[PDB]
Amino acid sequence: SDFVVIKALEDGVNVIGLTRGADTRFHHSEKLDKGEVLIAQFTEHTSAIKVRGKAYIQTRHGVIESEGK
Amino acid sequence: SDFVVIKALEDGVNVIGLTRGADTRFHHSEKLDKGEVLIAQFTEHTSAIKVRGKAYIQTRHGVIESEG
Amino acid sequence: SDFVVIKALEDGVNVIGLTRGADTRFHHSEKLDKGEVLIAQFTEHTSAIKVRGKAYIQTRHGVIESEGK
Amino acid sequence: NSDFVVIKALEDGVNVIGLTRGADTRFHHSEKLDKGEVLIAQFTEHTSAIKVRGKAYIQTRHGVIESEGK
Amino acid sequence: SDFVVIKALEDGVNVIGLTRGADTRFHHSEKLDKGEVLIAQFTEHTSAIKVRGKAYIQTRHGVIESEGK
Amino acid sequence: SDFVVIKALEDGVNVIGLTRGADTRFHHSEKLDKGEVLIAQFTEHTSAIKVRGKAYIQTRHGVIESEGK
Amino acid sequence: NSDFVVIKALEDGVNVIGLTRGADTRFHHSEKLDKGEVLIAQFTEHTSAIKVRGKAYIQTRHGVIESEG
Amino acid sequence: SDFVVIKALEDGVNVIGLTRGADTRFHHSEKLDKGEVLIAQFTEHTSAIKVRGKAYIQTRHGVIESE
Amino acid sequence: SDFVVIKALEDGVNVIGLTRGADTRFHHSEKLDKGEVLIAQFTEHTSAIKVRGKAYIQTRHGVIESEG
Amino acid sequence: SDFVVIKALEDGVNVIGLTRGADTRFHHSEKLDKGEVLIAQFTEHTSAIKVRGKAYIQTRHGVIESEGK
Amino acid sequence: SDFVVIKALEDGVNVIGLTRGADTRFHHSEKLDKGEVLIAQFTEHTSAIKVRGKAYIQTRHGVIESEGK
Ligand SMILES: N[C@@H](Cc1c[nH]c2ccccc12)C(=O)O
Ligand SMILES: N[C@@H](Cc1c[nH]c2ccccc12)C(=O)O
Ligand SMILES: N[C@@H](Cc1c[nH]c2ccccc12)C(=O)O
Ligand SMILES: N[C@@H](Cc1c[nH]c2ccccc12)C(=O)O
Ligand SMILES: N[C@@H](Cc1c[nH]c2ccccc12)C(=O)O
Ligand SMILES: N[C@@H](Cc1c[nH]c2ccccc12)C(=O)O
Ligand SMILES: N[C@@H](Cc1c[nH]c2ccccc12)C(=O)O
Ligand SMILES: N[C@@H](Cc1c[nH]c2ccccc12)C(=O)O
Ligand SMILES: N[C@@H](Cc1c[nH]c2ccccc12)C(=O)O
Ligand SMILES: N[C@@H](Cc1c[nH]c2ccccc12)C(=O)O
Ligand SMILES: N[C@@H](Cc1c[nH]c2ccccc12)C(=O)O
Ligand SMILES: N[C@@H](Cc1c[nH]c2ccccc12)C(=O)O
Repeated sequence: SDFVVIKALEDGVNVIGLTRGADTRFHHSEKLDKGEVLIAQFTEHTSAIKVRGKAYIQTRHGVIESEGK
Repeated sequence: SDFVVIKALEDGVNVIGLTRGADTRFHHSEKLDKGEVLIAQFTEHTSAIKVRGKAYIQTRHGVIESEG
Repeated sequence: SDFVVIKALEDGVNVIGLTRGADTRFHHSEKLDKGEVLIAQFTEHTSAIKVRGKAYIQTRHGVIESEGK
Repeated sequence: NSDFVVIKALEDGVNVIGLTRGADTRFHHSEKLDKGEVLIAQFTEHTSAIKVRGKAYIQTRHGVIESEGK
Repeated sequence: SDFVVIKALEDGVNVIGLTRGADTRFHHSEKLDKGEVLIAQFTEHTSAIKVRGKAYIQTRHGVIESEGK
Repeated sequence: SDFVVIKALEDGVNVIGLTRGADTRFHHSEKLDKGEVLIAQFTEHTSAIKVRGKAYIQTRHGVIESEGK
Repeated sequence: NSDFVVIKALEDGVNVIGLTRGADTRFHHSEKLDKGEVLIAQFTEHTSAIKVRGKAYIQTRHGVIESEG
Repeated sequence: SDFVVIKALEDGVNVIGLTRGADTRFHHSEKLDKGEVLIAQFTEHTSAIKVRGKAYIQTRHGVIESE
Repeated sequence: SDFVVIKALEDGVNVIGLTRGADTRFHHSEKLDKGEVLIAQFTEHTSAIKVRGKAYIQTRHGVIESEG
Repeated sequence: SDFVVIKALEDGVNVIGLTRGADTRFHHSEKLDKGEVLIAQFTEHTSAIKVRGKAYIQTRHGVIESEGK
Repeated sequence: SDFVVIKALEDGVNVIGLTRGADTRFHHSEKLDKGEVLIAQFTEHTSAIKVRGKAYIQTRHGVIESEGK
């Protein structure tokens, strides 16, 4: 299954997993401090990921940067 | 399944999931504020995605921008 | 399954689903206003899509533009 | 899933015709397009060949081709 | 399955379906007039396709042109 | 399944299908006259194809040309 | 046949953390790398996201990324 | 399944099919005269192909010529 | 399944297999002397590989070098 | 499965098939004379192939040449 | 499965198969003299291959060369 790379460019970046299925809510929030890298798959439980905070993001479609709050 | 990357370029962008199946209605609207990124798949429940508001969007077919 | 990206270049664009199966009819018309984007799959229920109105469209085969009357 | 064709009508009354899959061949559906309208259509359980009549711009996995009307 | 694109470059082009199976014969002859485009798959019933008449043909292997007479 | 494109460069080109299975014999010869095009698959019944006569041939491995005597 | 990440520690004490697959998300394992060591780790039935903490050079299918201490 | 293209550059080229399985023998030899093309798959019955005689051959790996 | 190529650039390189499953520990350490090459898959038993010592490594993602 | 192309550059080249399974022995040696070409698959019975003698070899990984004793 | 090409650049090269499974031991050592080429798969019985001696090696990842003691 696909995965997303997220590198925190500041402290407190929040990588939020949203529930697969008929209902949509977050099920997990993973906090990243500056410089930490999370490599996360889509899964049986996670069908959408949201990033809040300043982060450098790689996906199969190229690079994208989130900008915090 | 494929996924779409949506970066909100203003506050209040809405990423709306349309229901898979014989009926078509909005089942969920994810609101993004300026700068937030959402990476969303097509799924058993979502067969079409609508973006309303200013956003930078990446799919397998390239980049496209919605305008509010 | 494949998908189409449609960006409305004017108000009142219609993205119309045609029914899969021995019967062919419109089962849904999604109305888009200027600047809105719709990313739509082929599915069990939809085996052809028709765009009416001015829109920028991306498929696996590249870009194409529909023009309104 | 299956391949699809993009058809952009370059004049009014373009006619996209779906031919029956199976041992017999006849049209089962005719979808008329006005100028500027786009139809994106798959091959399916019911449609194993597609004919285009009228002036249109067509994209497939093999590239671009243009039909020209009678 | 794969498919062939055939554009008739004169009237009365024949796109002919040969039967899949232990026996080989024509099961259908589609007649195309000048300018008409046919996009045709290999199928359960059709394992070979013959083009007679002047036509521009695209397959996965590139372009080829039939010539009538 | 793969397919071969064959364009007859003279009259009476023969595209011959050889039987899939423990035995190897000709099961069908398709005659092409100059300018006709045959697009033929490998199948449940056909596991090798022989061309005799002058013809332009395209496969996944590129172009080749048969020559008659 | 899953995807994998390559992690080369650029300083002592780098942590490569596996997060559990499923409805529950927690760290299940932390592999400590010292400077110069390389770990090549797959996504698995038990690991659906990987966090890197500490200075490291990382390779995925999406290209290179660096974690910062 | 993959296939090989063989164009005979002289008369009497032999394309030979070797048996798949625990045993290896020739089950079929197809004779090609000059200019004839044979496009042949690997199969349930044929797991190796031998070309004897001068021929132009194309595979997924490129061109090669027998002598 | 993917595989890694490891060429020992000094004696005593260790290519270590980590156990697939809920639990994680090293189950094997293959020792390589200078100039030897090991080509190793991921497998039912091995879901992560650690290289310790100076080595030239090739994967589907390109080259990387471990250092002593 | 994949296959290897072997062209003998001298007489008496040997293409040897090693047995798939817990045991490893030669089960078949195909002798090639100069100029002959053998296109051989990996199979249920053959999991490794050894070439002895001067030959030009093509695989999916490129060209290699074996050199006679 | 993937395979490795090994060309011995000196006499006495050893291509060693390591056992697939919870235990890891050498099950077979194929000895190659100078110029011989071995093309070997990963298999049900072999999940890791070791090359000892001077040899030119091709894999899907490119060329690598082993150097003898
Ligand atoms: N629960 C929703 C989550 C989701 C995925 N993609 C989306 C796109 C838009 C809105 C919601 C979603 C689903 O699995 O379908
Ligand atoms: N319920 C529809 C939603 C949809 C997907 N793609 C479409 C294209 C046009 C109209 C509606 C749709 C379906 O699953 O088929
Ligand atoms: N109901 C038709 C719809 C359709 C798909 N592609 C077409 C092409 C031409 C005409 C109709 C169609 C079917 O599923 O086959
Ligand atoms: N009924 C025919 C339609 C068709 C598909 N491709 C063709 C090519 C030639 C002629 C007819 C066909 C079939 O399903 O086989
Ligand atoms: N009935 C034959 C038709 C055919 C397909 N490919 C061919 C090549 C040569 C001759 C005939 C054929 C078959 O299905 O096998
Ligand atoms: N009956 C043979 C036909 C064949 C296919 N490829 C070949 C190569 C050589 C000789 C014969 C063949 C088979 O199905 O296996
Ligand atoms: N337990 C979560 C772990 C996870 C994977 N990707 C994520 C993205 C965001 C948050 C959590 C996750 C799951 O398997 O789905
Ligand atoms: N009967 C042998 C034929 C064979 C295929 N590839 C080979 C390579 C070497 C020697 C023999 C073979 C097999 O199916 O395995
Ligand atoms: N036992 C773990 C080993 C592992 C694989 N990838 C990892 C990433 C991080 C930590 C541990 C691992 C597993 O199979 O899931
Ligand atoms: N019988 C061994 C043959 C083999 C394949 N690849 C190898 C690599 C090294 C040594 C032996 C082999 C196997 O099937 O596993
Ligand atoms: N018996 C081990 C062999 C192995 C494959 N890859 C490895 C990497 C490291 C150590 C051992 C291995 C296995 O099948 O898993
Ligand atoms: N010999 C090893 C690995 C092993 C072999 N057979 C096993 C069966 C089950 C668990 C582990 C093993 C050990 O005892 O750990």
